[PDB]
Amino acid sequence: MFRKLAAECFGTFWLVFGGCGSAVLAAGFPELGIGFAGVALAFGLTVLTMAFAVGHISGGHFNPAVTIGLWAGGRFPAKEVVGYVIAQVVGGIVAAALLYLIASGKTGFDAAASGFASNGYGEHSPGGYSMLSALVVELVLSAGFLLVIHGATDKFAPAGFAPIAIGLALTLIHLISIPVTNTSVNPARSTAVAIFQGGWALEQLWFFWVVPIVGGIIGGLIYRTLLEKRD
Repeated sequence: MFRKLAAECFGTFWLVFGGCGSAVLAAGFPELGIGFAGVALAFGLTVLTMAFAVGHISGGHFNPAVTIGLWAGGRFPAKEVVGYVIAQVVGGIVAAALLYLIASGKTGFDAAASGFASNGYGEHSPGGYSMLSALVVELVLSAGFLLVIHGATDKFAPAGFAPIAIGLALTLIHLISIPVTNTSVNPARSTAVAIFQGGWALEQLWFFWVVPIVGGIIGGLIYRTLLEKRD
């Protein structure tokens, strides 16, 4: 209840701080760009640690798409919905504020000002990350979270395996998804960037973001319907 809500909120702040810091840091990577590899290694470890730690501390799904899936299944906790909305809104501004602080002349200038969209190569990454490729990847990322959570929510969470399984896969996905398109990490981070970088011209991308979350809902929706069918 209150404890669970507080645990998720606390974890969100920590996750956002680490995500924003790593994101802004990557944007202003050192001239040598050597520290880039060191940061990536630390990020992966942190993600895994947070998943296991944040999991036992909250064990929350921590995802807007997941919350929606439950709603369709006839489950929509008021605390979860309220926390999700607040977390996203607050998390978005909080991340933007932190990023701006660094951009205040310190390495990690805003992508919009640099016109890097994020890090130079994004949804336009010729590495085969075009719209078609991005569409499949976006669905996989959203579906992956729902798939793991959906399953981990069925006597599939022995104790740490659930968070660890996703954590390990999450790091691997980010490791490749990063150099490919420099994917952020979650909707919260994306929202903060969209708030500022999501300029009308760039706002159009908002639709591209909707698909990812929507795609995940469709996958979870089918799973919920099937389960309800068996009853």
